[PDB]
Amino acid sequence: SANSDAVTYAKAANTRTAAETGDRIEWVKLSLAFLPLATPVSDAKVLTGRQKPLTEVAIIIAEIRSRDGFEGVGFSYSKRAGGQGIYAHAKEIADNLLGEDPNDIDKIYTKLLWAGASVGRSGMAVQAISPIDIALWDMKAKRAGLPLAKLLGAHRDSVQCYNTSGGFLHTPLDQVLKNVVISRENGIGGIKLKVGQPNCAEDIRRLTAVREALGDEFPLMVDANQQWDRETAIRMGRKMEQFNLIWIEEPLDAYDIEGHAQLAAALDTPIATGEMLTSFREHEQLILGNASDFVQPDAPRVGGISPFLKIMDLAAKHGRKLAPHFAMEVHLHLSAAYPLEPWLEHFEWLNPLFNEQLELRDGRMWISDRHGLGFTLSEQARRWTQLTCEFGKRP
Amino acid sequence: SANSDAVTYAKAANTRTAAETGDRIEWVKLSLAFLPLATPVSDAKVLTGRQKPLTEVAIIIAEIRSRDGFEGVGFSYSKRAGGQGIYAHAKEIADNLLGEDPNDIDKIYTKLLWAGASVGRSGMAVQAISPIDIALWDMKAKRAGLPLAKLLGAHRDSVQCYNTSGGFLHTPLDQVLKNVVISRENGIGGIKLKVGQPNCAEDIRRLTAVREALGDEFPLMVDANQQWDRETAIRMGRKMEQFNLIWIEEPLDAYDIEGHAQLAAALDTPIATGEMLTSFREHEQLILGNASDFVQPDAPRVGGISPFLKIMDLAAKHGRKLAPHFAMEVHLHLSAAYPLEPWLEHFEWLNPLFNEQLELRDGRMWISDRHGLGFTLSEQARRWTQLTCEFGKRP
Repeated sequence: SANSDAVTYAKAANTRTAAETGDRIEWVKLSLAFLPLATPVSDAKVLTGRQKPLTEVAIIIAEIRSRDGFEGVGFSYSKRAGGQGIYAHAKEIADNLLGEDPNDIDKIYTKLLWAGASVGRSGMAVQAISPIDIALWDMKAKRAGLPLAKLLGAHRDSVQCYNTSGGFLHTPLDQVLKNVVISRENGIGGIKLKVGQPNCAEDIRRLTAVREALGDEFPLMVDANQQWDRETAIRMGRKMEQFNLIWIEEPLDAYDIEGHAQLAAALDTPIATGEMLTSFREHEQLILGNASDFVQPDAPRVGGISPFLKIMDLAAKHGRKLAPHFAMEVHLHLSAAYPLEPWLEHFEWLNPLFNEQLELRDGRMWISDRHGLGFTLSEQARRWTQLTCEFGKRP
Repeated sequence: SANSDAVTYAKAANTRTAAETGDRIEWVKLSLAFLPLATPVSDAKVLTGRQKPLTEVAIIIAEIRSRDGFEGVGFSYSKRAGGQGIYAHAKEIADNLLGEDPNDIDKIYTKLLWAGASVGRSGMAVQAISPIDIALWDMKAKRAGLPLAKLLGAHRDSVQCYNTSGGFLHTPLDQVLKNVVISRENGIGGIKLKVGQPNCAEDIRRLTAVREALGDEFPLMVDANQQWDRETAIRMGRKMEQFNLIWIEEPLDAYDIEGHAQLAAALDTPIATGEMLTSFREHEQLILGNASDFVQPDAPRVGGISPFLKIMDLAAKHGRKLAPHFAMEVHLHLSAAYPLEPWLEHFEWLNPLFNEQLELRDGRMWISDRHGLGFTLSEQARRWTQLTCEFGKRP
């Protein structure tokens, strides 16, 4: 019998608890590095005069080590102003990590938010937590002897990949076409072209050329980087319907929810947006407002893997496709865990920071057997480091 | 430089993929056992004539072993009719697990749903997946060398616990009071009394006697098991506001969303419900309808840990508290991972199925250092097994 007329309580033998035997964070190192871009980069934001060409990328790295011998690495970044502040805040809150069980990621994330309650739950402050949150996930996956995608649970072992770095607006059409050949010969699965410049006719000229060279079937997409007004957006949308694009990205201001939704409802061509958003809450508003067919979160920008998972789940509930922005080294794993077929964005920019390179084969990027994020920091990453700080003591 | 005027693609050194190196399921064992209750149990569902007293609990167990030596165990259950069907379906779909990478839990879940697409995505069929899903989570945690709560990430090392076993309607008042003493003496943190019998006067009587014995501060809660109509629910609710109860559980039919929502908005006392729901979708309708202050999902009943997690995330997003039903062996880990302070329900019924027992101290149940669920099947569980089947070959 499993019960009686009264109530009985069992006596435990193994009096040992999870609290007293869990691992502990003992050391943390933060770094602010700058990735130089020899060829200044310009998208529509530059051509409209909203910004200056991009000449470097700030990279904020977090390295964490536990008492029991585990280590995690993660990073966030900034294109243009923002890296100094991300590093500075991370440095001001990092010591809160010491003595914490590294497996209680959300508990730690919350503690970090309270430690910096004055500066919000979105924006730069969460981007300062991103490197740490990502490093903790990297550590847990390694602890389990699994690539991050497998710790989370994968739906696919490789992801469709398209290139963005060879289609910027500072690049002459003849060179853009040369890049398409190089990219395709290397097994790329799609091409994205930057548009949204004042001269609309030119963008059409460039787009028609690319589609012409690629052929009717090869996946092709465009990105306006918020540079069109509503009138121009719909107009260009109608005109582009003919190219059979996988999507039209950021046709309007990143916070113009009704404008995006209106555009997505009027065109059969999918609408994509989200890279500029900096929190789950911001993405939620776009999603509830039916802003786009493709949701494009950026783990470093939204606060790390933890909030990115919540964003993915919400998008999935709304039947939206996922096309994460930049940081393929991290997004490869997240997109592999997405229920619906996703897209991965390629830039060769961060390659020098790591000793390993991802495998691009037949249009898809494959998940290697390496653990966690599957990357180790290179000598160059250290050479490009401008500021660093440490807490605790190396075990 | 990290870029150039054209586009460049690196070359991967390592060529092994997560696909080719991942672990593989090679053996599965399902069991149908019956846990006897020498003392017939009856709540308001029996006193109103809806059901017959409970005399046993069906337990469907799943054991999975991987090629690389990992092992996982999980289970689901049925109180009254339902166990023969859960086991029968689990037996008819289990073979699909062979050759699958055990880490891709959602991927496997989806395959199991397609294998039984004819029988739905809610109800008995997902309860047949439950043992398997739970075993896979048990395995993944063990693979990381962590208790499940730690794999998920915990917000607490122990959970407030209340007893239900000693507050049933077939128990005379004096015996209920004796159980309160026994329970409180064993370190219980709360007491729940079953109410909802035809005689509303006898329920108030018992409730007043229990509050009197416990004192004004001890956590006290009640459960009507859906036996009141809206008229009675509000009247009893007004009358019970004086007892300062932690919550009023299942005052109405489990699917009466507006009815619950109406009671929750009208009363200051929290309203709780959800134990009878059998899927994320069902819980979602109640949550979107603002049905209760406390959400009470049951992992075995909703399809396992995977759907229970999505339910938790939704409830948390809506600012609700969590109080899982039954199966403390599994819910201890899930509630530990909940962001808001939850409650754990205690029954001794399942104690004999496992070799290990949980530690109850100072009103809370503690998470042990044991990995995964932290339980191993006892010899008694084998003695109580009536049916069993196996697939594959033990590694």
